[PDB]
Amino acid sequence: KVLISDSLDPCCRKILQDGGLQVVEKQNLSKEELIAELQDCEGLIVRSATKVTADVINAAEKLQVVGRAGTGVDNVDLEAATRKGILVMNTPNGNSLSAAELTCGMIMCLARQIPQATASMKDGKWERKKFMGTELNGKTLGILGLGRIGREVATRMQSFGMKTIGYDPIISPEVSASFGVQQLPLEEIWPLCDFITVHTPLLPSTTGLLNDNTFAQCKKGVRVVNCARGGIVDEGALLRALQSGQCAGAALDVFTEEPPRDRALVDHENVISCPHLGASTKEAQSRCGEEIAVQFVDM
Amino acid sequence: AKVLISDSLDPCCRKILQDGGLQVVEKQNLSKEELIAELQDCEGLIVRSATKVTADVINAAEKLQVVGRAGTGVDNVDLEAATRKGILVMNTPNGNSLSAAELTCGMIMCLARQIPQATASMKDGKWERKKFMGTELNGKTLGILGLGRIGREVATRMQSFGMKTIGYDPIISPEVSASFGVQQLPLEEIWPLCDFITVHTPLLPSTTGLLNDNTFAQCKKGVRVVNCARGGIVDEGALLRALQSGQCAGAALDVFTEEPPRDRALVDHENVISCPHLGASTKEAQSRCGEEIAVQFVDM
Ligand SMILES: NC(=O)c1ccc[n+]([C@@H]2O[C@H](COP(=O)([O-])OP(=O)(O)OC[C@H]3O[C@@H](n4cnc5c(N)ncnc54)[C@H](O)[C@@H]3O)[C@@H](O)[C@H]2O)c1
Ligand SMILES: NC(=O)c1ccc[n+]([C@@H]2O[C@H](COP(=O)([O-])OP(=O)(O)OC[C@H]3O[C@@H](n4cnc5c(N)ncnc54)[C@H](O)[C@@H]3O)[C@@H](O)[C@H]2O)c1
Repeated sequence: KVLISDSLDPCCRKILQDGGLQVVEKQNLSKEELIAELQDCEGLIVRSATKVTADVINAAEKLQVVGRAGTGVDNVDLEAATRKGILVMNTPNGNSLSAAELTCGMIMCLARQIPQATASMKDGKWERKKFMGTELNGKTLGILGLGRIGREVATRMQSFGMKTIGYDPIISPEVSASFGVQQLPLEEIWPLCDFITVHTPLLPSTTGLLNDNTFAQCKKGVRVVNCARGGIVDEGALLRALQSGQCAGAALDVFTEEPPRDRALVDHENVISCPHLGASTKEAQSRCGEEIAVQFVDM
Repeated sequence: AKVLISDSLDPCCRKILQDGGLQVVEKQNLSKEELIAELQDCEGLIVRSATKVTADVINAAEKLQVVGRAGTGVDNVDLEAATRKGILVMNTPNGNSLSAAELTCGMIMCLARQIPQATASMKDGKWERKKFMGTELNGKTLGILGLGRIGREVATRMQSFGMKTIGYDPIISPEVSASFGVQQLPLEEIWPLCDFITVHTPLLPSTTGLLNDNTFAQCKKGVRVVNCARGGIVDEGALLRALQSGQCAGAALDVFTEEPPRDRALVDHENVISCPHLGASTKEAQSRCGEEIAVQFVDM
């Protein structure tokens, strides 16, 4: 028995039922209502609106698995789940293309300053000289993290003629070569790159992966994209690089603190940003419905 | 041997001219008055967009034989007045194509994810997630009108995103277009299929208002439109009315029937993103156009 408590694609319920599970769909429930529905349930599927708090988890006696049809666990008390022996699942594949597409958009925006040009036009200005940009053809793109999103960015930007190099400690040079990315050690990467984009998880080993030492090994006027997680690019180092001109531009979808209380990066003229929109598409939201229902049916 | 450069060009342009054995004067920004005086002893003028080579100027410039534009088209040159006085006109139809294609693709992505709007919101100190829901390009259909230099480069880039690419061009066979992945159909069958449409034609009487009230009404509700070609191909009044009703969900404009535009309604619309005619505005394209036009002059 599974409860679906948020508004999901009807393609989730079907698969569950084909797997041999009983389903109940229903949203916008109160705490009390939610706990009552769960009384006979070993499975719950949410997206963002349903708040799977310690209080709900502790009152739901038969529950063994909670699925979120998104990335992260923002609306789930992961710790209370673990005290109770409940497994928490996510959908590591459903968001990949939306995030890769944003990344590529960010790259193009940094080459040509579209978002600053738009702001200028809307202020009534006509600023030709100011927004002289860069042609991507023949430029080198460094891709750090060559998993699901990394390789999708690579084949897209190869169609603009960009040379794609990268680094990933787990993906073989043979696998990367099949999507046209030549692997090298980090220290050989930095000096080659006109653009660098990051697609790694956030771990102790990736916290400040770009920092003051790595920025000094980059080409003068490098442009940087972070559509992964806040913290992979050290934010103080990035502002220093933007102040000196070592970094000519940055695009940020994510921040160490969200919303970010320090505004100096966001306010810089050469920085473009979004409020963590990498998974913010109808299509990504729906693939996630399928992805999580299918894991539950395998379970 | 004397040639004036009257607009701001890549410094490779004069260099080469000088290597050819010509004297050069770079004096961008000049009144009708100042320009005619500079030309008095010149047989060559190279412009970009700001200098207006009018019938007036041409008729006062006694010793001129050749005018070069470091761009496409001849928008700031009176070609009928040059030809009457027997003057040949030069332009650079190749140097800019990839920069224009790249901007076009940037514009498509910006419209799908509202990147310029989201940046403005962030810089206004807000965190507005809910509000910036977007569209994934994969599996969407892109209409491409004009399948020459730029149209075909746009096609191959956007095919890498999984967009289905359809289009129309009166000169390119359906066999040729199919070899770069574009399926040619009559215009009337294109309009209803498209999630995005982008134009890449010259401005001609047949392309003036190629999108208009009648064609917008045959489009899918919520179509998104890009004009990185010339102002006027998309009828501006028809566009604003399509944005107002929701028939068009979004537009991106790099060019205007008047530049800079005095009517601000399109530019001010929340679902419109725009630039000040930046399609050729990259160091590399300006360097190539500079070279392209100087080389023609040295050959003369
Ligand atoms: N912006 C958004 O809203 C959004 C949406 C989806 C995913 N993401 C994020 O984007 C990132 C990438 O996701 P993915 O699905 O491609 O992940 P993945 O797990 O498929 O691949 C990640 C890769 O990162 C590599 N990596 C780890 N440490 C590294 C290092 N030190 N140097 C180089 N590479 C290293 C791993 O070897 C792995 O191959 C994640 O942080 C994810 O949370 C963000
Ligand atoms: N900065 C900028 O924004 C920028 C820069 C360069 C060029 N441009 C413009 O973009 C446009 C295309 O440039 P190009 O080099 O790609 O031109 P091109 O000559 O290589 O191609 C133009 C194509 O449009 C086609 N065409 C003609 N009539 C048509 C119709 N009625 N419907 C559909 N297609 C039609 C022609 O058959 C031709 O193949 C031009 O208007 C050019 O001036 C803009």
